[PDB]
Amino acid sequence: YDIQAWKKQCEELLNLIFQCEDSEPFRQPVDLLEYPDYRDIIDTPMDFATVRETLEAGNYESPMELCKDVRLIFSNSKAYTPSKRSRIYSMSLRLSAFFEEHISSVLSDYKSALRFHKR
Ligand SMILES: CN1Cc2ccccc2NC1=O
Repeated sequence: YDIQAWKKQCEELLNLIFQCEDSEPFRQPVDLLEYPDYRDIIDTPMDFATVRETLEAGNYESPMELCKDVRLIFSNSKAYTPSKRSRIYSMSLRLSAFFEEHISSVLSDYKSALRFHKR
């Protein structure tokens, strides 16, 4: 029932994401010189370095807020892809499946801890 445990669990999951080859396109903000129409399509850019910096600054209150920003990385990739068969988008689908498999217990434990605090 530790209300604070989610933070270190999210730091460890971000470390695993950075080691995976499938994160390479998503580690830093999308390069606008490479993709000059990116901001005509994508209203709110997001990347894993931004997520980690937000966490380490103490600017997430819950793992739900971190989970919203990570899902935005994947939805932006889907909106920018010319094909569902693209390389970068296919890396995004494997990395999304890995993320969802590991964040499920972080969310469940946090929400259980809050309910116990309010019992
Ligand atoms: C082919 N692309 C290009 C791309 C650039 C930046 C972010 C996401 C994507 N998605 C794609 O599938």
